[PDB]
Amino acid sequence: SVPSQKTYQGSYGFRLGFLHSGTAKSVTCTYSPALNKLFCQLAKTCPVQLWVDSTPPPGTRVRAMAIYKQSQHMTEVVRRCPHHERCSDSDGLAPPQHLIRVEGNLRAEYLDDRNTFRHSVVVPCEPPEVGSDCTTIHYNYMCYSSCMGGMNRRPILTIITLEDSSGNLLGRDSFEVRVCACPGRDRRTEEENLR
Ligand SMILES: [Zn+2]
Repeated sequence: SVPSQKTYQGSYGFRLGFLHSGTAKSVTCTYSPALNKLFCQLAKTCPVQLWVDSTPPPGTRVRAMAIYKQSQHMTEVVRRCPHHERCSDSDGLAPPQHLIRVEGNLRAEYLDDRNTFRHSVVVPCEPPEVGSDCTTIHYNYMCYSSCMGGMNRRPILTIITLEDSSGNLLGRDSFEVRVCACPGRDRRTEEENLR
């Protein structure tokens, strides 16, 4: 009924990494370590790094799924709102109902779970380019946290799972996400509230 969100590095020492983009009002995507929360604009590139201590087997994949953060909403499938699922902004691969898309990866697969009805996007786990120490996936969130009839101001978490070729768990990490008009200002505000 509810996907696990327990951090698990697993045998390969799997964990996420985020850039340090700052909080200028112009920033389009910014991550707060103190809040473990990514703030981003609608449909803008969200670079998420994948780090491992050892190389996982050929066929390993990386899946992203969103769930509501509040327990009383956790059984509800996170999906795009009645407006955005109908705006015909398809990239040719992602179903119009899916909140999370992967940018620039023709091998991305989108799943509508036949039992839970939850949405997810999965890609092959690739090694870093020569000269790099990690691999980066570029995600896009396709609705604002405030969209009526959809997330409707409810906070969500994105769960990233490292899986084997059968879909079995190898590792897991997660972070809260707020899709908003001014990520820099909102990150500053929430960090101040926390302080
Ligand atoms: Zn929307």
